[PDB]
Order: sequence, then structure tokens, then C-alpha cells
Amino acid sequence: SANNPWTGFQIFLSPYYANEVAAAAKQITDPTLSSKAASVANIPTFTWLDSVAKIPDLGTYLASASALGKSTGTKQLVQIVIYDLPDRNCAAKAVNGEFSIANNGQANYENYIDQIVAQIQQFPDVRVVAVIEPDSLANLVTNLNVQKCANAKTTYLASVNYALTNLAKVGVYMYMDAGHAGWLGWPANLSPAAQLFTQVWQNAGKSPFIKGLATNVANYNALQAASPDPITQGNPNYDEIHYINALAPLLQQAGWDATFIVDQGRSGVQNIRQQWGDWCNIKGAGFGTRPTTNTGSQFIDSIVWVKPGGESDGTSNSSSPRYDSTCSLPDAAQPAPEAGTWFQAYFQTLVSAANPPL
Repeated sequence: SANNPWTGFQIFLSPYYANEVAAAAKQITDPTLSSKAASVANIPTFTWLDSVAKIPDLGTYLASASALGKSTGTKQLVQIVIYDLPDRNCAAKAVNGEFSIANNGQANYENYIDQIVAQIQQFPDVRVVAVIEPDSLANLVTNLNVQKCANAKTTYLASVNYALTNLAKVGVYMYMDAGHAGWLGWPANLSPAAQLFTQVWQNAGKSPFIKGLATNVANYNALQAASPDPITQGNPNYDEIHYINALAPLLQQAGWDATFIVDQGRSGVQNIRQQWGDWCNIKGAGFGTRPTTNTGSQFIDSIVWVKPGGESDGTSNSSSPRYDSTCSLPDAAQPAPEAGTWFQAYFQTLVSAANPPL
């Protein structure tokens, strides 16, 4: 499109990831690998607002970005993930997230959005790009037979609508999470996906700030694969570019000339999964293509690093109340710590296996 949110902007670099990476890098013993690892702190990532407790951090990042732009003669851009739906991750095994549908979850989520909006409103010289609720809408396409998802459907739709409607009022550029090629990119899932995303876009007023969709978030697919990963057999859309090329025209026909961003933060190594649906701490992953607006596709505004490589997808300890058995599969790196916490051995391999090399 004409207006790529990133062009002309300096991305604010997460200080939390920089510190996590800094603490991680001094533990890497090989000096050549250590300096490569430290440099990852200079690669822009998304900050996940996975709880209300993260909202004050957003406030500090906006204020720091505002000052840094003035100090360097630049316009700054802060990258966030909205990730706190009630009954979050409905198809996952075991309960995740601080809000539940049964305990005023919708209302609590609205208050979470209101607190985010109230921060963003204070810093109008900073641009914000938000990924909206990974692992949410996509479940309403393919997983309505999952009872937790069926029971969450109206809440997910209302809560995502509230986020889109109210973040638009403070000019946030938004990409709704849309799964990945092996989820919604199956040809038979494309029209159901397009219908759902367009209804969501309509309910939120078709705001021009709703730019489009984010794909491959926290996943491992290629953007453009050299040859299809064996996990993809049966799906002609074997990488993200095929998925996006197929879905984008369906959205255009609805009057939404949608654009896309694609996570490549853990895509450096292909052909590492036994089944396409295996998502947790996949062993041997490497950092992939660094964020760039040089995407190779009319439909893609940016390659991004949404999931911060090195933070665990979930614990492998079956005694944890948060345990998801996907995290103990043969292709999952084990032992792994709780979701969101630092997984040092996994980070070191992401660095060693980076492609392109760091």
C-alpha cells in the first residue's frame, strides 16, 4: 500500500530483550558466538503485553522512544503484541492467561485495553504497531469443534473488536493475527478465514489503521521456501508467501486492501518438525531473516520478529499447572522453562543456527 507503517521511522529496540540478550550473551563461552549473540539486542522485536502488569512497561517504552527520537532527530516506532484475551489459547492444553470468561473476562479485557489506550494517548509523537491477539481468531476458523473455543467465540470476537475499535482512536497501526500457512493457508480454510477477518474489520468500522494481518507469529514457517517442508504434504500453500498470495485477494474483494507482516524470528532453519502443528520450543530452530520492509511481495509491509527468540513457548514439566503436552513432543527442546521466561540453551542454538548468519 502507499503507507507502510515502518517507512521513515526508527524502531525502538526492546530494552527488556536487550537485557535478556545481554545477560544471555555473557554466558556464551565461545567469543565469536558471544559477540554474534550480543548483537541480537540490536534487532527489533515486539514487546508482548501478555498481562496488565506489562502495561506500565509500555508507558516507559513510549516515553523513552519519544525522548530518543528528539535526541537523534528521528520518528520512533514501538512494536507491541496485544495478548491477554479471556480464556486465552482456547485450543491449548491447560488454562493460560489472567482473565477468564466466567469471571468478568470480557470486562477485565476492556479495562486492559483502556489502560493501554490511556498510555498511548499521552505520546502522540510515537508511532505504535500492534499485533492483535495471536492464537485467537484463527481458532474460530478451524477449531470450533474444540469446546473451549466454541464457548469463547463470542468473547474473542467482542474483545478483539474492542481492541481494534479503541486502539484505532489513538492511531495505532494494527495487524490481526492470522495463524500461518499450515493453519489458515490450506486452500479450504482460506474463504472461511477471509469471511471471519472481514466481519471483524467491518465490526470495527473498517478503520484505515486496521492495516491487515500478521502471519507465522511464534512459528517457524519459511516466507519463501527453497522446497516444501515434508510437514506440508497435501497443502499447496507450503510457505507464508503462498498463503498470503492466496488470502490477500479474498480480502481485497471485500473492499479491504489488506497488507501483511510475517514473523521470521525463528525461521532460519526449515525441515525441523515432525508434524506441522508442532509449535512448542522446536529443537534446532535458528534466527531467520532480520526485520525489513524489503519483503519481496506487494502484500507484505515487513518481515518482523514478533516472538522474541530465546523466550520459552511453554514448560516441558508435566507437573506444572500451565503444562501443554505439545512441549514434551520429540521435536520440542527439553527441559524447557515456563512460557515467556528465558531459555538460555535455546537462545544459544538460535544464534548458532541463524540463517542468514549473524
